Amino acid sequence: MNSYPIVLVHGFMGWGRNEVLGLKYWGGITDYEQELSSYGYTAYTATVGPVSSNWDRACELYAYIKGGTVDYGHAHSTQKGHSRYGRTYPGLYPEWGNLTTEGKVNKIHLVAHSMGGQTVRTLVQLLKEGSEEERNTTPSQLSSLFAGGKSWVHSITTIASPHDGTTLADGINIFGDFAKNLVASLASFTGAGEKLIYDFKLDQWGLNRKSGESLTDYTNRVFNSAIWNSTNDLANWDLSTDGARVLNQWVKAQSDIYYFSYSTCATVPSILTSNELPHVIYMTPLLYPFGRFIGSYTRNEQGRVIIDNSWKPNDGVVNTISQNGPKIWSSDKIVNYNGVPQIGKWNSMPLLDTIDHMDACGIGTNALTLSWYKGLAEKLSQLTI
Ligand SMILES: [Zn+2]
Repeated sequence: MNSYPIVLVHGFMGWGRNEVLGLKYWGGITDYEQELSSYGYTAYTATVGPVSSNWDRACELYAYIKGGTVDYGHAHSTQKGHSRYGRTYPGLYPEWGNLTTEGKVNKIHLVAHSMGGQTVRTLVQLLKEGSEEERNTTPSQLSSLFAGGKSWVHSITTIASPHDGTTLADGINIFGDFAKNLVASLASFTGAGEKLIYDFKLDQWGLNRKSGESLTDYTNRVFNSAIWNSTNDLANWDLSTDGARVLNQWVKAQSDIYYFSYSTCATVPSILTSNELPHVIYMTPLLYPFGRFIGSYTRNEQGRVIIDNSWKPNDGVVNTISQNGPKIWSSDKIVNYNGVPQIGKWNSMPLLDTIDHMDACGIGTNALTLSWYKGLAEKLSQLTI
């Protein structure tokens, strides 16, 4: 069968287990990761920059899993204006990619939500073929990620992911409004207020919280920065229809990886339940204005992705049409899941209807259950070598 562990990868504005006390990104007030492990399905939780680029998140992901210090790359860092080196991690799974005594390879299943879907596609692209750019120009001490030849991932499951981007990020200004409100929403919903533990992890830009700085001031200083308009190396570019398109050109479906994609769609009500993330201004559900914005945004400009009525359905954060797999500037094959997993292609699962964006990772009035994720892990462990 299969005994590869599961590594969970949060999306846009996602947070790690040591942050936002009282609310797990994966499961809300249930710890899905630990429950899955208690059922015998080993699961780990990776943490990456809630608003960094996919390239940056992919590098953080490699280090977070394998172990070591984050290397954004010699070439990439310089071209974008980074710190080349990031944080250092013990590693969730140090033996990742090794061989057993019997010479089998230690692979993992990547399960990703939202932007994480893009991130892990990027990770496997770097695993398999590294970066020719980095291998050429690097003095010494190059990051192992960029070598290539590493087949360490067995499957990729993406949930509510913007494989063709989101019109939420095309609106530019509403991207920052969404970010600010999500933090504000978390602080209210947990009761943490200004003492909420949340970090944007932008130290490679020098944008780390100062001492004695309030969460609110820290948040505003981050998204009022000039960086957002000057670089194309942040989430706001990669989440757009324009940037995702670009990513799609060079991040391709690998041959030896099973791909599963789940799609979400919802109309968010205006009435607020105590069971969901609130909008701190409107006293509606958090996703209410964003769902309406996306559902009414169209665009017919030359040179950009044409955005028509088929783009209006969404889950409050991501257009539904964008989630079955990368289509735009992509050659990835997308297939309807028949019951037999087809390797090398995207197995597009039946639509998760009336599931909004936060529902999908376990938070909300229609949250995917612990039992649902148990079902997913079972499926992933039934995949043959
Ligand atoms: Zn970068």
